[PDB]
Amino acid sequence: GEELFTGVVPILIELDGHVNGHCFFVRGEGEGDATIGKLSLKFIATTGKLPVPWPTLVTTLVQCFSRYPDHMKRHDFFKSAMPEGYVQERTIYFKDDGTYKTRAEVKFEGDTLVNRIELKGIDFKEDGNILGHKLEYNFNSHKVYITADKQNNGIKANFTIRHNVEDGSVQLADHYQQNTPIGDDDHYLSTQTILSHMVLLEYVTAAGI
Ligand SMILES: [Cu+2]
Repeated sequence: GEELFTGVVPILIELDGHVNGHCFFVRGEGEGDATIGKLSLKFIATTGKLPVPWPTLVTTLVQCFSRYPDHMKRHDFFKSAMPEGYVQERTIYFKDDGTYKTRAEVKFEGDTLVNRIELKGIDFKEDGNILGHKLEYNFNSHKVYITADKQNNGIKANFTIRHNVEDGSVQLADHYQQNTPIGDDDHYLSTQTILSHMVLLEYVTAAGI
């Protein structure tokens, strides 16, 4: 489980998406430190111009790289599922706006960690905040309230994300998440993200006990 996360671990992220007739593929490459809670990644859209702003995809684009304190070692589901891996299912509602439905798989493939993702965008208003590209190239710090799930031997997590509209307004994005381990208590993750193709740096830790 945590045997594999001690030290630097390379990452490969793939994502296929369909949003209002526009399809796109995004590849991500980099590394991650779970002992520190770091994530340095460089995402590239292989279909040219993305029909959707990058910051909306950040949320869906690997929660086993989040830092764990030594008193929450026994609450890190993500690392325990490894190397067998878990499925990352999520639906995302943009208030007064369109919805994502996603499914993804996180596994170890060799010495590198691999995350392939499926994405489907529905009911998005054109010239909106999403299809109009009216969201700023930034991402704030959020709480990710994780809850245990004995019905599916896995994890659920609810949270909503404030995207910053260029008018000074705020676009909300509700997240319902489910995670199920392939094979065989209420805490939360505080995150922090900087947008700098697309480059990212993140620091995420576990708190609430
Ligand atoms: Cu499709």
